Amino acid sequence: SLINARLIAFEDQWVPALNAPLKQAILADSQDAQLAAAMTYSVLAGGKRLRPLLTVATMQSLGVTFVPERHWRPVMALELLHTYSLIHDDLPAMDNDALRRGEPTNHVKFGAGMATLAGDGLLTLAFQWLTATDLPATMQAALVQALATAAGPSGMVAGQAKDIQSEHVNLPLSQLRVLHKEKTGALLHYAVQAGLILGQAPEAQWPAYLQFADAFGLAFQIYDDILDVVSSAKNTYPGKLGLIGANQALIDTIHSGQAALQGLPTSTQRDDLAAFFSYFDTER
Amino acid sequence: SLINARLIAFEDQWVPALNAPLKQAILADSQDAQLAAAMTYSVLAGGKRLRPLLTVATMQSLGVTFVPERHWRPVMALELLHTYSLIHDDLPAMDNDALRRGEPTNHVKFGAGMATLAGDGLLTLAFQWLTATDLPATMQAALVQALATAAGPSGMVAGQAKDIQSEHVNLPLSQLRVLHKEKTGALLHYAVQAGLILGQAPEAQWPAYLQFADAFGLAFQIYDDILDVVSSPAEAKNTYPGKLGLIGANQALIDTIHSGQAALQGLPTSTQRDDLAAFFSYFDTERV
Amino acid sequence: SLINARLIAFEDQWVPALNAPLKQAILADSQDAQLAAAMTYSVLAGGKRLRPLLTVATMQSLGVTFVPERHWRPVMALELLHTYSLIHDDLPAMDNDALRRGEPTNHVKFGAGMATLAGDGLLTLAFQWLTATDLPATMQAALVQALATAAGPSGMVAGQAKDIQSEHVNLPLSQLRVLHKEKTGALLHYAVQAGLILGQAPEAQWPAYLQFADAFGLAFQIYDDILDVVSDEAKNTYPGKLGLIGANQALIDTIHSGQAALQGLPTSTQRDDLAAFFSYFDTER
Amino acid sequence: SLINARLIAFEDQWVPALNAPLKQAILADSQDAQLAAAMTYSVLAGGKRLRPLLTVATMQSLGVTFVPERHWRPVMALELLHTYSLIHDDLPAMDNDALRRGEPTNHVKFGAGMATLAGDGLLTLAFQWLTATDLPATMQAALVQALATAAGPSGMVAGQAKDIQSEHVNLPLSQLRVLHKEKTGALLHYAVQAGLILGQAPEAQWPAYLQFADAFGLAFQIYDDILDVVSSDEAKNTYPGKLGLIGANQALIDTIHSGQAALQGLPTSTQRDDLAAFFSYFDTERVN
Repeated sequence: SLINARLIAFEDQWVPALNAPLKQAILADSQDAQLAAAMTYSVLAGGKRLRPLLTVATMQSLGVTFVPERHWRPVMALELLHTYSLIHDDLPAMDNDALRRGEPTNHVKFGAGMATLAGDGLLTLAFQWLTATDLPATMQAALVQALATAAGPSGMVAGQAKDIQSEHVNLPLSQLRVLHKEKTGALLHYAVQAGLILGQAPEAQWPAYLQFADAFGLAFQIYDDILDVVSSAKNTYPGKLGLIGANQALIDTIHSGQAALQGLPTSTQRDDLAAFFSYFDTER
Repeated sequence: SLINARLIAFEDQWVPALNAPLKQAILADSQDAQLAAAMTYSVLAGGKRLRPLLTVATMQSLGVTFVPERHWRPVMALELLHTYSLIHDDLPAMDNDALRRGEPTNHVKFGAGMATLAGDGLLTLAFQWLTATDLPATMQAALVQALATAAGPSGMVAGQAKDIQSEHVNLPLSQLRVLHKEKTGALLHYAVQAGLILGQAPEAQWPAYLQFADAFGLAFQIYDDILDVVSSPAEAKNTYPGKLGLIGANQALIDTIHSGQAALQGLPTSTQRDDLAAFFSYFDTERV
Repeated sequence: SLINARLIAFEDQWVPALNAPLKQAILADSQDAQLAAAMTYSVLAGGKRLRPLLTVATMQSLGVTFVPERHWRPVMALELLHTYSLIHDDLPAMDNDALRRGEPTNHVKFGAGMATLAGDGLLTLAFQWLTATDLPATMQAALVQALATAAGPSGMVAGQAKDIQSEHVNLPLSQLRVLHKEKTGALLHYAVQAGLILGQAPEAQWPAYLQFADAFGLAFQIYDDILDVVSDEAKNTYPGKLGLIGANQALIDTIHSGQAALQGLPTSTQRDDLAAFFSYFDTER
Repeated sequence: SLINARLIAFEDQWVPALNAPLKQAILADSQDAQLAAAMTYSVLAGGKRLRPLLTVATMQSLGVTFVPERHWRPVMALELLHTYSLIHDDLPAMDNDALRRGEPTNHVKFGAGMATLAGDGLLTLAFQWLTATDLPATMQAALVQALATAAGPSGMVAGQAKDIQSEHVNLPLSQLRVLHKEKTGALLHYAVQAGLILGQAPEAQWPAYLQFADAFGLAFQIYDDILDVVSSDEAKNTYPGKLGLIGANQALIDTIHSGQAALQGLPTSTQRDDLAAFFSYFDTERVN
């Protein structure tokens, strides 16, 4: 309740702040009207911004103030890349979804060709945004290297590739873990890592922050699997463990993430990031 | 063919050297066998490597030696990205091509889903490669900013978007110029720009090199347009011959080549700059 | 999972056999055609028969085989009563639902007047069915007393009354627990108790079976709450009071208490028979 | 006709004795305060208690003494059930009556939701009360079977269903008889039958007592119809609506005599004279 209140208050302040410059920035950085419209359509489709929120919360836990002119573009680059991944997932060549959050998918509204390009434009634009501001070049290059590693053919795209190939194969849990670590864990790992980079986290604290990020990313996926199964499915936690076992796995993972945060030296740090586990106390 | 002795020697030295590490590098940087197979299929499909060759020629022309462990990944990032653009161009959602250079396109071999992912993987890996070696961080960030600007929604992707929207439209030449400058011009501009970054070109030399690069990118497209009309494989309304006629298209090519050579003549003469100038000999102005 | 397969097999064998005589029996016991049609419509509306299945499982775990001529009407009396509750719940005067199971509710098809009467008819018929066969009268009277107590103004109806009174109120969890024990717990407690009566359970074993029944009924409600929330109303639910994580922790803890209760039974066959019912929560629905 | 002094004496003894424990018993057996308030309001609305009076009169006519701790709950279960039927009858879904005895109905007072539940509560509680005391289980089971058969979808509920179905239909008398026998006849039959069960009446006496019970149930309905017409659409579906007031009164007179004749099959006693006197509730000069 009180830890829940803290997260909801953080989202209430930051989500509108993060969203506000989006339409203007995407348009500024585009030279085709329709492409800008397609990219903006999907970015502004009411996402919770969990990933850049984790980055901001990490920065704040380290005592580093968010300066909009320096940090907004690099922090939101992650959200552009996350959006591109949804646009491509929905494509006729991929999941072939007509709706998402009860609203037409990008290719329904713009055609599959323009949708593919809108995803390509956002992926590319993410890297321009990482390197667009007055940040030390060391920080800029570290963010680029971390994001590309998370998002690329050893991370997110590898996860998506494994998902396509596993559509008709019941995977064992061990392989499903690797798939999830790539497909969804990597960007959540990066979201916290991006805060460590921008906030210049003391080296000794990196493992605790990243253990937390890994547990949170795992929890996120178990939770997503449970919601998907309950709302309506074999390559899912409930598919492998049953619904009770999947909830136990979610609870255990939450606890392991909370234990990781005890490794941090101050209670204010511990409390700052611990509030994110209350994300799983509500629904979507 | 007008390809001269300098260009062929440069190509003979560089193409095998640029190609040799590719398969192993893509495999090392991948965590899925099929994805890695799909990316590698399209990367190793006999591309002439024009863009990274230009970056190397630019570097040499600045007196800076190519060091594989420092420069190979960053120089070849551009080739990964160029490859992704061909993969996505060929998709059923885009140009729907079954063949490229008489061999099956990526989606034909791997399916449209895997092809889409292969392109996404290559585009992302290009940014990993730019930042993968022990170059100064200022230089790494400059490359990333330049490549993202050249390839994204103000550059290559904007060009492709305009291309989709122009399928059944007869564009005025003024508008075709903007489409070309985005679609093919931007990456060829970047190719030389990356050489200026890696070679730490003095600021006073940037205008001549980039005027050269812009003329080169334009000549590339006009020559491609001419080839589209004068040659048969192993509608054309939005091409230079479509707008100007074949003779007019060839005159535009010849003028553009000369403009590029004149730009380079603004820099001191050297054998390395002669090598860079010899890139114009790719364009046979006697086919028309 | 073998435990999951064991429950599914039980359901696959027993649900069609329990369902088969319903249409004819209700018609035989009615003297109005439209009433008979309204009552049968709701009873035949695809329920999983959880409550009579628990009665059958309980009685047979005690060594008493289900005999259709003796046991079918008294066992299915619980289902008629469960159906009445759904019908009245759906009424315009109550929740006002146009749909259930992706199908029109009784009042949409028959009108709110006939739907109210169909509920009244099913509640009354349940008591006729308890006493309609040749079971020993001691058993008949015990079933009646247990069912009336479970369903009445200290049981299910009291739970429904609390539910109406709590529409726009944030109940403390302690009051929600009472509401649940009444509205859904009591009939699930009865489902097992009816099995004890029909199965002539030794007195020493009543506490373990009824502790199981109480745990199962509580788990059932927490699970139903989770499903509802995941698929102002939401505040008076376990996820509303504890968060979704706390509600799932409570479901797991309650399952474990229920399994622990069963460990007090003297044979593995009894233990295993009833433990399979916790597999109900391992799947979605 | 005059009320018999026997009946006055009987009602004066028994009505307050039957009423006295009601409020405390309903409260004891409930676990929600408003529900308990809703049920008790309707039960204590001043009813004549005709049905449980008949049960007690039947019991005394068999030489069996009413003991409150053994008989009160089972006898009054019938009154609970009768009350539920009035509550549900007055509902918006049903007759939509806002008044009964010139004062608030349950739904007007508590809301249609809580009124519906108070009816459900009283119906269920009736079965708890039949089985709540130290009577032989054979006797308890027989009462439950008889009550549920009288009250359910072949009895009272079937009659209520036919009634709401007959709202704007001019029924023939032959069909009106069926509706009556279900809607009001069945509980009045059961009222005497419960006395036969509780009093362990020998089997040879059942026909005379149940013929009396059926005539009594019929006379009750004819008289209620007469009362409806003689003081202040639906008045169409009444005895005087079908037969006129004289014809209805002839039906009443003949039915009273039929019931008295039925009892005359049994040995004469003061207690049977008390039971027979129940017909003097019906004033055969009310039409005049």
